[PDB]
Amino acid sequence: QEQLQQPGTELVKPGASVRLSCKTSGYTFASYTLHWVKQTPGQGLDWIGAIYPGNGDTSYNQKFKDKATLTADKSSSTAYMQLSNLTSEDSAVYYCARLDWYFDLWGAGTTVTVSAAGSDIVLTQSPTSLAVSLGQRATISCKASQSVDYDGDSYMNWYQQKPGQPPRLLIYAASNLESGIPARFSGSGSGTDFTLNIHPVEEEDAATYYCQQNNEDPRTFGGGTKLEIKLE
Ligand SMILES: [Cl-]
Ligand SMILES: [Cl-]
Ligand SMILES: [Cl-]
Ligand SMILES: [Cl-]
Ligand SMILES: [Cl-]
Ligand SMILES: [Cl-]
Ligand code: NA
Ligand code: NA
Repeated sequence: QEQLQQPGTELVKPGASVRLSCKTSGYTFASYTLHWVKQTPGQGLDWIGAIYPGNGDTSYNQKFKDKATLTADKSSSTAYMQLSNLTSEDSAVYYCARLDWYFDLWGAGTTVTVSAAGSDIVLTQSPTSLAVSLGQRATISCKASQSVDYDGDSYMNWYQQKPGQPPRLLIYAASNLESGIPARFSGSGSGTDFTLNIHPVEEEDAATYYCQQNNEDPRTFGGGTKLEIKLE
């Protein structure tokens, strides 16, 4: 099967550099763009940049242009991201992924822990945490600072990350369930306003949910909503 394999942890000093690896298998490495994404508790997910492995071409979010360097090694089907001049603000989890919905694939992420004891579109999620009883409804809003529609399609997806598991696509283009996603999930919305609904909620639905837009560069994500089960 198709896999993106990333090391679990890197424990690193301020001021050093670290190289993160993403070993791919199961498909032709050279033919699909790979993207790197930073996750933190307060800021949700941040798109770092992308590489086309076939030729090594790269694109970077302006905010990461000095911090990250993406490379690819066709001989080992492995992509790498170097993070330079590490600071405490680099502590985070970093994922490699195929982000276009039709090819959705995520690595499990590398935690980078920097340790020393001593006009982008903004997406706002509401609420940012909620507890819902088994059998009841969860409803989560995502609102964009500008329209994410083109030609009557909404270039917005929802992602789910269950505890201990990689993120995965949940709904694409506002209202379409990804293959294998249960019927109790539904998405609505257009323009700047989108809503995820889950009913009836089951235990397996405890997760962090993120919206994402890909109408304009850079791709951006909401800060995440953590759904837990309200024990009765
Ligand atoms: Cl290849
Ligand atoms: Cl660039
Ligand atoms: Cl809120
Ligand atoms: Cl439109
Ligand atoms: Cl269901
Ligand atoms: Cl948010
Ligand atoms: Na390969
Ligand atoms: Na609100």
